[PDB]
Amino acid sequence: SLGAKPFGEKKFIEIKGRRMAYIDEGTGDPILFQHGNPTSSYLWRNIMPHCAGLGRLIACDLIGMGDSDKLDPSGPERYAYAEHRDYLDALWEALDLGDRVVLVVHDWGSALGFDWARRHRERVQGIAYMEAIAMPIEWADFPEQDRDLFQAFRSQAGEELVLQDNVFVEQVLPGLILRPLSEAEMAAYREPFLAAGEARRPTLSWPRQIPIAGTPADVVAIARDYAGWLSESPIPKLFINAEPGALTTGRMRDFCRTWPNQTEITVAGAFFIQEDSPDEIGAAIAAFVRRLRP
Ligand SMILES: [K+]
Repeated sequence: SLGAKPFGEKKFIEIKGRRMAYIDEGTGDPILFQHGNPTSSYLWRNIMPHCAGLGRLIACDLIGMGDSDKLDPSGPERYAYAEHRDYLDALWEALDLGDRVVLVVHDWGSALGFDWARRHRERVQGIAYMEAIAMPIEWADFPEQDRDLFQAFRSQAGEELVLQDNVFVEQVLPGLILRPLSEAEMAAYREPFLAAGEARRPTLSWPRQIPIAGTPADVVAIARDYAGWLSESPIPKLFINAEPGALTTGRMRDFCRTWPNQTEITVAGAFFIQEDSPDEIGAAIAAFVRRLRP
């Protein structure tokens, strides 16, 4: 069902000197749900109940996001992919996940999770993904009506748009969900970013990390490495496809459709599809996990 209540209360672990927040419920092998930009563990609140009793249900808040600590001092060089990965790799190590891990990933959670899966492939039981950053892309892969905004985030204008106007929380997120979010849901998504200034830097650094036309070179190389690995890996995969979808003209989807040992389902939504079809997504993930854990 829908609803504004979080799935569980947050726990905290200290990572490299900062507190990271996460949800961890139940017993068994883990099902790891990883949000992206500009969301948090809250994104999964109506999906995780569908997996009750299938294992340990975990949803981490990326550093600087959700209820996780900010990285102070912050500025133009803070919250790159590589820094997020350092914090997330250490958090997932500290959670004692075992070697039968199911990943459920979305948006930048998929770039972090795909890379983690490549480096820890001997421990990964299955991968469910949606709105994946599956490979390096080009500006032509964005619908024409979206290009100006993402070019602006990656220009000097992005600082005013995000640090001052908070447009990723206030405009992009609700604009890429067909259902209008409630005031309570918007308050949950706004909370980590209430303060003008560097509190909002994670939501600007993320669009400045999308691997587009070869830039940034380090994320492009990371995505090339996990794209090649995923295209030949025998790990079970669940590709959740959205209709009508958003922010893509289809080339990445056609690449994902070449990946091995994969089941594809289609659900209704634009980009943050968890807010339009949580029951469809949750039921699909639960069926996938039940097949992996008979
Ligand atoms: K619910």
